[PDB]
Amino acid sequence: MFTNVKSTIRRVDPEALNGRQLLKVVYVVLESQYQSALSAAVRNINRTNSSLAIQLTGYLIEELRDPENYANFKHDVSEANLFIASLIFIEDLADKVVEAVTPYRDNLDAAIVFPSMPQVMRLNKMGSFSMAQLSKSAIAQFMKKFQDAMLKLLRTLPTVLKYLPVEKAQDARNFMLSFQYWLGGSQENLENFLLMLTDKYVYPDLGLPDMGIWHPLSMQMFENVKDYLEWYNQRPDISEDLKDPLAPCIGLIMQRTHLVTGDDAHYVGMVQELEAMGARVICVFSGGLDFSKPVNEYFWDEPLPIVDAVVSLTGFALVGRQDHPRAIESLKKLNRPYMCALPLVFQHPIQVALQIAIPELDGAIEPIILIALQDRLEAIAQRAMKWANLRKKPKLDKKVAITVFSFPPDKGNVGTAAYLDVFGSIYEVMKGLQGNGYDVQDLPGSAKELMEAVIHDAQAQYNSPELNIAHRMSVEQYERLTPYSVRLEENWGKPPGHLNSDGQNLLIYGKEFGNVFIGVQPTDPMRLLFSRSASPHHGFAAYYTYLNHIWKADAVLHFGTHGSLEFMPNLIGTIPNLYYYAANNPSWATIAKRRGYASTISYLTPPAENAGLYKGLQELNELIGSYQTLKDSGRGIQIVNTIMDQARICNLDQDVNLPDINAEEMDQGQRDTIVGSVYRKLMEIESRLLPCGLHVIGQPPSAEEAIATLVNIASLDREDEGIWALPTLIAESIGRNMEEIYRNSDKGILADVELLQDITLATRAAVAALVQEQINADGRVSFVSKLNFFKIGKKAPWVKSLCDSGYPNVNEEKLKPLFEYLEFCLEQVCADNEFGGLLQALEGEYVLPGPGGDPIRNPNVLPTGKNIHALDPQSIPTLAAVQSAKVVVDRLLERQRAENGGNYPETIASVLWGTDNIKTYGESLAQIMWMVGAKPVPDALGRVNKIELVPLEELGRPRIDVVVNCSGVFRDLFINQMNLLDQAVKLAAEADEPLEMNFVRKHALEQAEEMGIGVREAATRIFSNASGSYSSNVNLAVENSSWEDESELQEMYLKRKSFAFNSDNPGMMDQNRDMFERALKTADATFQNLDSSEISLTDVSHYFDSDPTKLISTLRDDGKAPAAYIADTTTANAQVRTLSETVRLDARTKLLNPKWYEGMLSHGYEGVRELSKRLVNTMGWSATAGAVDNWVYEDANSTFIKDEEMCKRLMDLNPNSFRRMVSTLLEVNGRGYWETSDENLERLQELYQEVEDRIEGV
Repeated sequence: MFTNVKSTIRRVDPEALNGRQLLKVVYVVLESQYQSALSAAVRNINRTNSSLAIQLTGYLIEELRDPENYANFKHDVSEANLFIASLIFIEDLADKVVEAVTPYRDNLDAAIVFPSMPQVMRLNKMGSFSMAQLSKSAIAQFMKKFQDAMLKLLRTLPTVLKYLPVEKAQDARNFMLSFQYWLGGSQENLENFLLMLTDKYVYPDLGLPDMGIWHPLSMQMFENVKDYLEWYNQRPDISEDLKDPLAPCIGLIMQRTHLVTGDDAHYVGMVQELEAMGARVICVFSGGLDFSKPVNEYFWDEPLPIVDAVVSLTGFALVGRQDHPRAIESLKKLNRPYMCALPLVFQHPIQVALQIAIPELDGAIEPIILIALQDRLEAIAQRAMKWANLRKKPKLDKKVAITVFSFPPDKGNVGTAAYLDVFGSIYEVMKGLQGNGYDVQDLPGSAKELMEAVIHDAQAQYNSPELNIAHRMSVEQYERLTPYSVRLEENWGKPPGHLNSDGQNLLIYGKEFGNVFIGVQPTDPMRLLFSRSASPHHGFAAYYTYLNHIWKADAVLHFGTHGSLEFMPNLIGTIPNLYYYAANNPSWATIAKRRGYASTISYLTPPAENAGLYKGLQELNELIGSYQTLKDSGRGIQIVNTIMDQARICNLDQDVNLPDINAEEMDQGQRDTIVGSVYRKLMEIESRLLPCGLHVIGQPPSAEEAIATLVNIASLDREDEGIWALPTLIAESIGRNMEEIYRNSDKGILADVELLQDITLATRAAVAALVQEQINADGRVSFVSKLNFFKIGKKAPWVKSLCDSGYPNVNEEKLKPLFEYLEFCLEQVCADNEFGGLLQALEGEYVLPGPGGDPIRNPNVLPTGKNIHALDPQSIPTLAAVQSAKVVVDRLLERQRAENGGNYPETIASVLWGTDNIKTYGESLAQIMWMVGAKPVPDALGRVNKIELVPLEELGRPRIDVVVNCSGVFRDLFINQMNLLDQAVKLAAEADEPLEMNFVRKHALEQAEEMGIGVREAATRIFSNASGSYSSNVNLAVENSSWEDESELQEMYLKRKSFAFNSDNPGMMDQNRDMFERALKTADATFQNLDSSEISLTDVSHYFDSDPTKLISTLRDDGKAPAAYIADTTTANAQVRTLSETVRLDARTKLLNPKWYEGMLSHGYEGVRELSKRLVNTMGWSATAGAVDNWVYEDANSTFIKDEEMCKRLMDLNPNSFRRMVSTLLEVNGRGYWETSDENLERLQELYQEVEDRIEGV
């Protein structure tokens, strides 16, 4: 009394309730300090707060003995919103308090009991959270047995959050906050305590530092690191291991909002998990959108990073308009692994797609692949820790697993156009690692010797090829270290199964070379299955079990040669998952990043050469050469017959109209045109720029090897760099337009076919002159393009070349910035960063991010060795892409009309890929918008999120109906654009326009009647796979020859690609095969966009897998197969070729091109793999389209089988890939796609039997 101020008042009421809501609070307590603090808080809210007033009644527990006080207590409890109890340790009264409150536990918005006897504690209720949902017994028995007790229970609550759902966790966090306020005991602590409980559990429908450091267990935010670390080390609740500066430290980035809000549950649990694993945590926040500020201020201290890795939990970019250049600058200075987890993960398909894109431009790694927090929190924590372990662990101790897919290469699996010498690359990597201070033992003498170590007798010289066995896993070891193994059993029986098995154990295939391990994963018809839970075989798990738990890899390196786990509907583990992915493949790289926890260092594809002319095609060019001389002679007639006879022998009659009319019977005009047509088709072949070989990682191209790439870079207008194509500038100089020269060349007007070839040669010469000068300056000058040649009365060597080519008066002001750009590109093509990129990932550093794409169309794809990203899926299509889409559509329709009575088609069936739409900023996507006469509409910021019909006035022709077959990859990246596409089709169907100007409405009306639905539901045209599915599986079927008739292929297409996107209900993608078949039934044409010359029709299986050409012929009433087109925008001269034209162009520039196949076979074993790929993909095209001329299979047999020298070379080089070549030819004959001599078939059936023996035994 004399030493502690007690109060006589037990009850506080507002003096005037006014308009305000009344909160009723009852308290039972022992401390007169907590009584008086609570009263003063209630008093202060009443006198100020203008929408809330509080009533407070309580008794010091001793007073509840009186029946006078207890009867009032019960009544007050009955009417009360909030019950509060603290330090209740009396048998008799505790029970009275339980009896009083127990009835109203439903009533009470919340009941908060602080350290008391266990009976009272069980009253605790705050939404979902009670004492039932705890480390329950841990505190329950300690509670039975001060300032300590309050702290013990407070330190527990963060540990509990992970085992709860997010809603039930935040209730637990609200309890924890309310406990922190109480221990505080300040009048403003207890004010906020009441205003918090009132705002979240009583009246939710009422009111309510720029950056710094936060910890759940600190009441105040830290404005500097010293203060924070000072506090961290004074923490008694943590091990000494955390305070040690050598401890792993992990930086978290979050938004202030969530701290201000108190909606921070998942952040608390993230902090708790990392600290539970012995990681020191620095959580930074910002009210702004520039998070580079807290990063630059709080993750440093001459100054050094004090963070081992960073996990962003904001869902945003680092900076911001969003600023990726400054974000990258900040993340590169720091030089640590930058990880990202969207808020959406904790807290629908359009949202995750729009958001996950943005951190990827910052070089984010995604420890969450796309019920309690535990699995997500453990995932981020473990994966963040293993990135730090890479940082800490010394080089000589670090273990690096390198995994290889499909060796020996037999079943296509699902090969990308990787253009990789896999063992060439591993060997270089391994040398790099040894020569850098990693512990590599027994490094082989060459790549061949390395392949030999891993695959015994790969070439079947002395024994059958036999994969090396690095370990034999017993069932005992598998089942113990593979807890999820039991789940696999459904599809593969008990371990070990029939794959990677010796019957007793599971086989891990690979070879240890010290701290580097080369492991191969080469992949049940001996077991009858009944379900749809497609799981990986025991062997496939066993491999990942070995790497993670037995050999204990610190990191794993993959190659993007095949689609493994990322395309299947946490076998990876927690260790860093590194990928060498081709720069030219951002879409698959994106899938790996999102489905595979991939960090994706980019590599360059072999420097492309012009495909050139050979044998018959070269003879034809020589004849055409003489034509101008033999005209001036006067004998310019009999040559045109020789030219036509040779064209016909080259099978170019299928590509140019070659009538059976002797040259005598033509005029000079329509003889020139015959020649001109043939010429531009040979120049199409000659000039096709493509890789003729494989890349070895860390082996870049010579300045000379780069000229052909530099030529095609020089041959595009670039508005965004203020530079024109060299061809453009050459034409302008002779008062011409390249658009006209290209169009007159497509017609075959010889003068312009020659002028095009002349401008090409001048362009090739001028770029070659820049490279030579750069070479024979040999470092002496910075940039030969910046040199001031006018000042010494000289012409630049490329202005000279132009003059010698016959083109003076080329605008030299416009040549200056162009040739400055070309030299900068040459530097990036020739840069050597790929292996450096890997060293940085393994040193636990930040790999520079950059754009995947086409290096020719977007040179920013260079240099390689970066962590490649797609792009913001709201940044496409651009105005340039929309404008460029109209030209291709006008050209497609022009050609469909010309070959069908002058009549527009009513429906075009099109495929949409992510890859080409990344590379072109939405060209093929904008082609489909323009078909129905829609345009994308970008908002002020420049996000394409809206779409509108264009008037028929603007369209110049009827709206064409469309069936849009979106790849699973397109859906995963660009579902936002599928949403726009569906909107546009349905606007079209609804448009008050005549049916003959609007084929979308025409079909929809007819279909609405037939099906008994509205015009809008009937105009369903946008399809893909079911969620988390990919391809029609027609690729698998062709690659495994596991099909009898074409109808099997057609069926699985109709089963798998009939999932309809709906803009009116996007979260639903319901199968709708009825609508699918009805739309396809109306299709007059099929259409795809060529990604690139290196990812063309024969280079991959994905194009034929999605081809509906024959399927349509089945579905139509007339049975009429549709015209099939392939757009090619890869050069400034966009062609819309037929499918058959493109397949021929491929066969002539690749499979049957000696430059191509000699180029590939110069790498040996892996060369043969490239040859069989094209033959197999060519077969697919026979099965889906029958677009393969018989001569392609004849010439293939002629070149590789009938030539006995080549035939022996291939079978010795690579028996597995050769058996595949021999299989394919027999199959295409056996299925009616290839007619050939009985001799030819006997030679094959014998060779098949030969190599069968080499690979299998006899």
